[PDB]
Amino acid sequence: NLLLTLTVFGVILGAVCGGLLRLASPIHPDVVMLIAFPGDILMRMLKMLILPLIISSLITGLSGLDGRLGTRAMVYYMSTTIIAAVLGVILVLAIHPGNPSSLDAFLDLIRNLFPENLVQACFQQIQTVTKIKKGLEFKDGMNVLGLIGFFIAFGIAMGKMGDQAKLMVDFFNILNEIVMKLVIMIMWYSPLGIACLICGKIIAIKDLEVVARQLGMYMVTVIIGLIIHGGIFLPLIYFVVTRKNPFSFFAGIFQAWITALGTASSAGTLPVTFRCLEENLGIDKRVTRFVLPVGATINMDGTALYEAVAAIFIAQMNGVVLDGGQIVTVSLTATLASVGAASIPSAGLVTMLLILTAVGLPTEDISLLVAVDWLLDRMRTSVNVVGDSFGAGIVYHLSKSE
Amino acid sequence: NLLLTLTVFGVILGAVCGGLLRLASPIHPDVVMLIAFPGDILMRMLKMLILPLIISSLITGLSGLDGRLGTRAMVYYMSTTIIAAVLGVILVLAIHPGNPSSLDAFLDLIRNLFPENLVQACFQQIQTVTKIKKGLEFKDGMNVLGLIGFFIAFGIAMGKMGDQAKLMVDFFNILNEIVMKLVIMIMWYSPLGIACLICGKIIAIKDLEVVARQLGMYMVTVIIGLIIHGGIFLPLIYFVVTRKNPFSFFAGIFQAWITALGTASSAGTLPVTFRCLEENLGIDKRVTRFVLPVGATINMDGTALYEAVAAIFIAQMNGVVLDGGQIVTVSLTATLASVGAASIPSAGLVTMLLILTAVGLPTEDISLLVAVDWLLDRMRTSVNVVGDSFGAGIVYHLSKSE
Amino acid sequence: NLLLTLTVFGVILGAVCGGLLRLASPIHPDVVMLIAFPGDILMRMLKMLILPLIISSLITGLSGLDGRLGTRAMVYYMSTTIIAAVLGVILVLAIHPGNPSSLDAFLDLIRNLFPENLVQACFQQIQTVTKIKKGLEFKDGMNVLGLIGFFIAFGIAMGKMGDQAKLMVDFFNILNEIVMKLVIMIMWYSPLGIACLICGKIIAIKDLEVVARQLGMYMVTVIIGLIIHGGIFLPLIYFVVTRKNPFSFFAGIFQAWITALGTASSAGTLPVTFRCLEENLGIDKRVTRFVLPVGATINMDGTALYEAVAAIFIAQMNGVVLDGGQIVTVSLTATLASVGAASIPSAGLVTMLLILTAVGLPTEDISLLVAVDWLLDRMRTSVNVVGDSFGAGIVYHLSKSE
Ligand SMILES: COCC(CCO[C@H]1CC[C@@]2(C)C(=CC[C@H]3[C@@H]4C[C@@H]5O[C@]6(CC[C@@H](C)CO6)[C@@H](C)[C@@H]5[C@@]4(C)CC[C@@H]32)C1)COC
Ligand SMILES: COCC(CCO[C@H]1CC[C@@]2(C)C(=CC[C@H]3[C@@H]4C[C@@H]5O[C@]6(CC[C@@H](C)CO6)[C@@H](C)[C@@H]5[C@@]4(C)CC[C@@H]32)C1)COC
Ligand SMILES: COCC(CCO[C@H]1CC[C@@]2(C)C(=CC[C@H]3[C@@H]4C[C@@H]5O[C@]6(CC[C@@H](C)CO6)[C@@H](C)[C@@H]5[C@@]4(C)CC[C@@H]32)C1)COC
Ligand SMILES: CC(C)CCC[C@@H](C)[C@H]1CC[C@H]2[C@@H]3CC=C4C[C@@H](O)CC[C@]4(C)[C@H]3CC[C@]12C
Ligand SMILES: CC(C)CCC[C@@H](C)[C@H]1CC[C@H]2[C@@H]3CC=C4C[C@@H](O)CC[C@]4(C)[C@H]3CC[C@]12C
Ligand SMILES: CC(C)CCC[C@@H](C)[C@H]1CC[C@H]2[C@@H]3CC=C4C[C@@H](O)CC[C@]4(C)[C@H]3CC[C@]12C
Repeated sequence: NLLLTLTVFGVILGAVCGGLLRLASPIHPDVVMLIAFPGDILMRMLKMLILPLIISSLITGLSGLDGRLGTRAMVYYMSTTIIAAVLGVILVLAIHPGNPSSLDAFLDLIRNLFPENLVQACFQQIQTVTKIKKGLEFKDGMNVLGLIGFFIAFGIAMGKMGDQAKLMVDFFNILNEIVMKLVIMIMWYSPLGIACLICGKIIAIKDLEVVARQLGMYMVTVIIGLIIHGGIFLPLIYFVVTRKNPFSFFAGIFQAWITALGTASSAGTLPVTFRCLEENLGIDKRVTRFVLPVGATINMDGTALYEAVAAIFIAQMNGVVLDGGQIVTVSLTATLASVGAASIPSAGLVTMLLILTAVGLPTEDISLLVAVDWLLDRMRTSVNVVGDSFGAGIVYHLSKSE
Repeated sequence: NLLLTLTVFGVILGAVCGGLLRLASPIHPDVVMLIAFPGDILMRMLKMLILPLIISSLITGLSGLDGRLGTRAMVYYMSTTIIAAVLGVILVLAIHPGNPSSLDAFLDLIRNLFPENLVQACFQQIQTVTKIKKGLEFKDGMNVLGLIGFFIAFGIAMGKMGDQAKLMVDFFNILNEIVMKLVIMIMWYSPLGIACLICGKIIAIKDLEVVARQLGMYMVTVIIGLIIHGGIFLPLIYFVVTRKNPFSFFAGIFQAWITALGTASSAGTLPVTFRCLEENLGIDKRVTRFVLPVGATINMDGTALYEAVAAIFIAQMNGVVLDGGQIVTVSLTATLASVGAASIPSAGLVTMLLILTAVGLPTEDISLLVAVDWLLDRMRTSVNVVGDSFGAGIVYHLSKSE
Repeated sequence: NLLLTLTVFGVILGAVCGGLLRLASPIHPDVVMLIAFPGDILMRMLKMLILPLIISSLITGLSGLDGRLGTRAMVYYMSTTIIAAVLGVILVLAIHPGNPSSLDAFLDLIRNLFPENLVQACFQQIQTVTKIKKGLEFKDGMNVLGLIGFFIAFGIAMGKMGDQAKLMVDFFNILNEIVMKLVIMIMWYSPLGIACLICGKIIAIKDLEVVARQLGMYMVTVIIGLIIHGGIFLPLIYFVVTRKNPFSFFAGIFQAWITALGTASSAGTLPVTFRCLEENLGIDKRVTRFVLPVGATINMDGTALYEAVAAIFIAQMNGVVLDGGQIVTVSLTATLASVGAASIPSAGLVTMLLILTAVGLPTEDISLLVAVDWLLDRMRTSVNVVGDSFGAGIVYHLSKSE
């Protein structure tokens, strides 16, 4: 992919330039600002497509693209993704890769899920404050959960309406097309932006060793989680429901997992994994003809885990402890973000700002995660492919009523 | 109505549970919070449909559903409703059921009617402040009058456009359908919410007697106003315009008023009141074929009076004196709220938050009003039916040009 | 034009009433407030159509109404308008008609061009603050550049889509029609509003001589700029590109410039200037059949210059020095405002609030500018007509590939 290769070239460049300036001399604060600036603009542009993207995606999907076995597949996907995101959260909290009022927080979480006002939720959200007299107060920051929730309601309502809602459906389809064009164009400007951010981040970092160590630890944490979710959770769930050998199930797909790593894209891995389940496992083409394609765009357990660990890592590196609700916000958004990062084209950096915007984090340290995304990409892709295959086996096993 | 009966069952339950907990022991503040919480969410959900509801209703109505006699009917309706709402206001201020800078307030009222910005008006509104240097400042709280006003302008503008605006009209029709589905679904969750609110309200109340006394006084105040508007104002206006016996006019409709109480629904009272004016009064089927049906969804004088007295009662119980503008805001919103509470299905609790949101009141004490709405419902229904009948007589009398 | 004559009659009236009250006695502050009040409402109404107008105009234009020679015409127009607006800015700063952190300001300018959030930008915008620790902070005031920019992106994206975006295009066309009806209706209420504002402004002014002197100086400044742009810049550019006699080019059009002054409307001047270039200069009817009509609604160099000098004059009279970014905001909005004041019907007062809202100025002193707009209108009209003629010559000269 020209842009993936372009983004990595930009990273290297950005990195080399930052290193050169640092070893050359201590850069003036105003000049570091001007150095990282074209990265600020990359974020500002992407972050300004989040809201329209959330609204069009939710309403275009839940209406436009809505049997029993289909229900089974969706249940497996959502369940596995929530599992993956929760694993991510536990590991990033335990491992703590990033190195720097209980009921009330969850109470606010639940309030922010029903924003008193749609508009205001687009930029701010409710918080509890202690005065020992508690109050609600606004705090800046878009209510991602507030809006996602209400638009889910709205989309499910329209969807039920039927051809009566045709017009509004078509309008929102057009909107989604326009916003996706803009995301594509911005991600084309991304390589420069990422280069500038990395060059700036290096010039600011006080001890390369510490930051290098933290980022490496984050990568291992993402790695560990991909292994546990795919190597243990997926296979165990297979057995618990199928009572069959997960290794026997996995033995056949070896070619499929290989294509997964090889193509680094479920889309390109898709025809091989058709073959591997139809021929080797002998899964009914029906189940194979639905679970595989649907999963290729929504079942992204590896993506969700990466997105949760990354969000708490950025939190941690910024000396910010997330409250119980903020952690639930990460888990909820991480799952949605992965079903998006999978559907929306070149939306890898959009979704990560969505999760960070949702927890109210800096959103600048997103640059470090990019510097290493290219290594973690292979694994996370393969994890997503594996899950879809297990799902097809599970759906087929749970579909013997026939 | 399963839901009306459900809501009353919920009230009783809520009440019994609150009473039990109170007589059992003093509940911890955090636990009372968790008790009333599912009521907080009922409000948060309803209040989040106000804005879309205001926009779709105004634009779908003033465009989609827009002779001389028709003009006459609308004039009578709007006039009588404003009269009913003003009577409500005077009585609630005089009686004062709830028991706890002149020009500037009306000046702000007039400003808030033309919000400098549509978006900002969706969550905040202009106020005057004294520094002896006066200034305008924002104060949180959706500009209900700001938005209603501008959308009235917008809808009247589209309406005139004609079939040219077809598309935009159809789009907003679909929106209105979706938002009404959501209001219906939430009001289904209402019974639990109302029960929780009442249980909490009882646990907090310090002296049951005082609150019981206040709520009873509010009910009598609503009652008195229904009597004065229907028993005096309506009949007097009939004579002043018709110069005929209002008792002679009322004598025939007795059956109609009975059905009104019996069906507790103008809709179910509708065929009887057709009969009562066509047969007994001998009103021309033409006038009867328009005034009755149009009124059955817009002429709600009893509803407007209830909605104004309730709004100032909630104000009063909360030790808040309304300024001259806030009182005008209640009168204006109360009239619109009654034409809505009449059109929008199961919108009894939505409209009351609209009036409270408009005056910027607590919006939680709405629970007490629900506890007694079921008693006042009968009377207010009959008052609305009576007004429509008088209107048909007045329109027919004012339509002898023919 | 009944309304132009009405607006001037209102000015005279307003002025006479203000003068009478002032010579009669010192008016009470509350009564001056009530005097100017119906002007406040004129602004509040107009300013509340800016946002919808910006959105519908940008999306209806850049999509609905989008060869080489056509590209040439647009380049000439945009270039000449930016030149005109910059001349305006320099002159108003130099002459200083109105009589009362470098990089950071431009950095904010560039940020406000990519608002992190669409909604929030509709009412507020980013600023740098010094604590010696710099921060970004919100400051009230709609991000005109933020929204214009993003909608330009959105419209260009839809435009490319093609007939696929038909629906959304038609929807926004309808919206634009509705908003334009409202602007027309408000400008009908303008005469009273302007009269009230002028009556109030006179009653407040402490020294008529000083204010009279300042306004006269502003008029000369607008005059000087119209002369320099039309008398020097336009003709020079003609020669630089054509290497032909600008006087020989101008000699023929004399009749065209006359109609310009005579009709005080490029629209009415349009058939004469067709004649003057086709017959006298002998410009190919093709170029004449495009450059003239397109320019008659977008090439408004005289309008842009007026709008920049006016914006900085209102700034200056209000003892407000504009930062480097605010000046660029004026130049950018002034150009857009002139292409609008030209397209949108009776949008002379809307566009001036847009420029003032963009720089965050009082927006009330707009009354003085109206008091003298009628004199400056003749000249600015003729300047716009002249530019279109020069453009036709330049486009024809640059189009001899043929
Ligand atoms: C036979 O197969 C049938 C199948 C049916 C598909 O149904 C759709 C239902 C909604 C769903 C799951 C779909 C696609 C995009 C999904 C969205 C991506 C967006 O991303 C987010 C997060 C990140 C933001 C940047 C944007 O918004 C979410 C809120 C948004 C999202 C998760 C909302 C839900 C959407 C699929 C067809 O599948 C193609
Ligand atoms: C022959 O008969 C012809 C007749 C013509 C009807 O014309 C329509 C004109 C607008 C009007 C009066 C109508 C219905 C809903 C009315 C709305 C209910 C909403 O409620 C509110 C307040 C409460 C909020 C929760 C929502 O918004 C208002 C702002 C909204 C409202 C009052 C705006 C005005 C609307 C009727 C047909 O009648 C069916
Ligand atoms: C053969 O001829 C072809 C030609 C093609 C025309 O293409 C269109 C492209 C967009 C353009 C330049 C056009 C008309 C209105 C223009 C708008 C007026 C508005 O005014 C503003 C400022 C003032 C505000 C009050 C409203 O918004 C701008 C943001 C808005 C504006 C400048 C955005 C750009 C628009 C012409 C046809 O021409 C008729
Ligand atoms: C100010 C910017 C444009 C300077 C250049 C920065 C680099 C990193 C970026 C920014 C915009 C990018 C281009 C924008 C879009 C395209 C079209 C696509 O089909 C191939 C890649 C190509 C041609 C990109 C190559 C790299 C690019 C030039
Ligand atoms: C958490 C909630 C759901 C617990 C139950 C609370 C009670 C008061 C409410 C909430 C939702 C309600 C249900 C939602 C919708 C319907 C469908 C309708 O056609 C009949 C009533 C029925 C079946 C309602 C009965 C009462 C109900 C169960
Ligand atoms: C409160 C207002 C209405 C008082 C009058 C103020 C004056 C200055 C204004 C306000 C509204 C204006 C009218 C509104 C619209 C029209 C219709 C148009 O085809 C001719 C002019 C005419 C008839 C205007 C004449 C002047 C007018 C009466």
